[PDB]
Amino acid sequence: SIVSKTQKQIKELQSRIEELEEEVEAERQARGKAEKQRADLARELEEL
Amino acid sequence: SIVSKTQKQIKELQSRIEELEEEVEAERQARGKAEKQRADLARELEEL
Repeated sequence: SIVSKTQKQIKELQSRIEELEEEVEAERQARGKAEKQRADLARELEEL
Repeated sequence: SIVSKTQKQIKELQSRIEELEEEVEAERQARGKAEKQRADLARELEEL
C-alpha cells in the first residue's frame, strides 16, 4: 500500500514537470515579444 | 527494494522540479521588468 500511493505521486510530479515545461517555452516567447517590443520603441526614440 | 528506489526517485526527480520553477520565476521578473521598462520609456517619449 506504500507502493501504490506514492506511485500516484510520481505520476503527478512527473506530470507537473511536463506541464511546467509548457510555460518555459511560452514565457520565453513573452521575453521574445517583450524585448522586441521595446527595441522598435527604443529605435523611434533615437531617430527622434 | 523497489519502494526504496522510488524513494530515491521521488527526491531526485524533485531535484529537477526545483530547478524548473527557479527558471519560471526568472522569466516572470524578466517579463515583469520589461513591461515596466517600456512603460517608463512611454512617459518621456511624449516629453521629448
